[PDB]
Amino acid sequence: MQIFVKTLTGKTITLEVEPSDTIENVKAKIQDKEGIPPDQQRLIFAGRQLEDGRTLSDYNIQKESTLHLVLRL
Amino acid sequence: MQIFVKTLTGKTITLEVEPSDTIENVKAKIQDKEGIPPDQQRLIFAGKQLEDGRTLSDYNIQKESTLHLVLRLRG
Repeated sequence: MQIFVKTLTGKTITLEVEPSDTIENVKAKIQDKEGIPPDQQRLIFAGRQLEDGRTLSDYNIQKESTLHLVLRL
Repeated sequence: MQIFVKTLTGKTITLEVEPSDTIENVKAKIQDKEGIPPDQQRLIFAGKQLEDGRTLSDYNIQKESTLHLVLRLRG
C-alpha cells in the first residue's frame, strides 16, 4: 500500500509499504529517498513518536496515512 | 573501557570495549555473553537505535554507559 511522509521542507513523499513493515524498515525507505540516516530520523504519527520494532499496523497506520519526519538535532 | 548492557531480563552485564569498536563488533560481544545472534539484536542508547557501521565514539558512548538490548520481534 501507499503511505505519505511529510519531509523536512513540508513536501510529501509517497512510499510503498506493507502493514507488516517495521518502523526501522520504513526509516530505511526514507533514507533512500531523503538521504537522512535512520539514527537521525524521528517518525511521528498522530502526534507521537514511533518505535523502531513496531509494525505500521501496530500503530493502526492505514493506506494513505501521513507520517511526519523530524531530524534529530 | 567498561560499558554495561541491560539484557532481555533487565539484568546488567559488563563488556570490555574500545571507543573505536563498531556497533556490529559490540553485537558480536553480546552474542558471546547472551547467545542472541547479531541479526536478532536491537541495541538502544539514549532512547534511539544504534547503527552497525558507527563506532561507540560516534554516539559519544563513554566508560560506564549503559546500552539496552532488545530482541528483534515485529511488534
